[PDB]
Amino acid sequence: XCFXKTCT
Ligand SMILES: O=C([O-])C(=O)[O-]
Repeated sequence: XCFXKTCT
């Protein structure tokens, strides 16, 4: 999904 200030 997403993490911190990035999403994948
Ligand atoms: O958890 C995740 O998928 C990431 O940090 O990209």
